[PDB]
Amino acid sequence: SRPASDPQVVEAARKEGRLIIYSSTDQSSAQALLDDFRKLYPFIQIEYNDLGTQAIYDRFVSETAAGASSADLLWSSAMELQVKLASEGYALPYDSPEAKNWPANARLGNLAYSTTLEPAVVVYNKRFLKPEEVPTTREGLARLLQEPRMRGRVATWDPERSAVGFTILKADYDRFPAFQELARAFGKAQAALYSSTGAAFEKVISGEHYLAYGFFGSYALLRQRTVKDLGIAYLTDGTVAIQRVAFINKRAAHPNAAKLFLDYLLSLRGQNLMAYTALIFARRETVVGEATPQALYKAVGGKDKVYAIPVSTEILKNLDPAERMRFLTFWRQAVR
Ligand SMILES: [Cl-]
Ligand SMILES: [Cl-]
Repeated sequence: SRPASDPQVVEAARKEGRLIIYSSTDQSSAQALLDDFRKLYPFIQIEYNDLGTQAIYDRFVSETAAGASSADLLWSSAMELQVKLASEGYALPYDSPEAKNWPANARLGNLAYSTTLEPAVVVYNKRFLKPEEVPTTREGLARLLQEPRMRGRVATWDPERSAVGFTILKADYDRFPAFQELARAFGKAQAALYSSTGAAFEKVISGEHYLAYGFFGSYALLRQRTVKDLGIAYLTDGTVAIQRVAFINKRAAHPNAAKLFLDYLLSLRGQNLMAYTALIFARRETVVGEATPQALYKAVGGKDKVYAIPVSTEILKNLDPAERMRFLTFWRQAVR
């Protein structure tokens, strides 16, 4: 199909000829979307900057303050940082014609948009834990992590080095009382903390760890295609879902190419390519593939077991110094 971008926006984007992206989306997961968008619009050269969530924020703020060349479009899983920027004058207002039935809590008016509904899952190495050994609750994982064999065998986020690690563990702490028991079991099991999914997965795949808690189901699905021993367990007591936020740089040199790429990401075409080929868990329900809301809800035991973090100015509460203090004081003491 063809994203419903205005023909004037397509022509203005052809005159630009170039799109600069700053994204936290691993290029391995983004590549089929970049390739399909280039098929749709062969007259746009894409520069894809695969970067950490905190680095995207710091670099965009710096380059903007210097009056320097920056990104046309920012795409990041660190929801609070994206909502902060889009609510402080960094976002180009644009009403996507592909976002007409987005819920109000999946967009910041016309400033920024949900592009995904991506669960925080458990991944494990089947050579070391069989599917039957891997509990699907915070209470059951706390019990497994009491076992001597699990000491040194757990990976999770470092929320002090990954801004999305903070997004995901902060939401878990806020919504699930059992997260506290689980965090103390991270301490008991001497959990190693990582600033990226890839660094935690590498250790699970080698067997250095048996289990990783809280990383993107999107990355796990795609890694499974080439790594037979990767298992995925979905939490049935409650699953945190992030929504990768996209917004256009207010000072983009190529605003129209950015509009085309945003509309593509939100379109049936982009969302189906996410669900079927990229194996990024799509935001849209009307999709076919393995990485769908329907597949997520079936695995966790209903939509009511998913807490989707909203794309809302309300989530900036998580950046309040007292709220960061409460979470990080509890966290640091539990996991050491
Ligand atoms: Cl790391
Ligand atoms: Cl939702």
